[PDB]
Amino acid sequence: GWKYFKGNFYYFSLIPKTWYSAEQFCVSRNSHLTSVTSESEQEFLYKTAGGLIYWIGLTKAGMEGDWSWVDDTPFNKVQSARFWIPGEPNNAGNNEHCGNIKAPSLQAWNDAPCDKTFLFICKRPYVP
Ligand SMILES: CO[C@H]1O[C@H](CO)[C@@H](O)[C@H](O)[C@H]1NC(C)=O
Ligand SMILES: [Ca+2]
Repeated sequence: GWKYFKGNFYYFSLIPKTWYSAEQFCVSRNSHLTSVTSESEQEFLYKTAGGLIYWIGLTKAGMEGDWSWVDDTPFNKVQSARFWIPGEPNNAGNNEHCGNIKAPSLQAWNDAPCDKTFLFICKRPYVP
């Protein structure tokens, strides 16, 4: 059921999980919760999500609580500013340390509690 886009395969889950149980599921399938590194990848993802919320690989790291990607893609704060929903990350209830795709827009991301269950998206490299 994996979808192909620019050198990577993507799995849009049918069952919801917490952010970490989701990441574990991806890791069991030789993948990670997806990073997003271009406007065209953001577009591919939110369009495919069809208006439902999906965990992606956004999570906090370091003392300062900077956002990071679980697949170890360096997080580019400047290049990613345009990808959040206006007002996000707002850190609601001071407990929103993971990120999902929420709005069908280039401005798509929301921070939500890691322990909430959502559908999720895995990303796996194609290696010829
Ligand atoms: C009202 O709470 C929700 O909406 C806000 C934005 O208004 C979001 O910032 C907030 O993360 C989200 N909460 C959950 C649980 O997803
Ligand atoms: Ca939020």
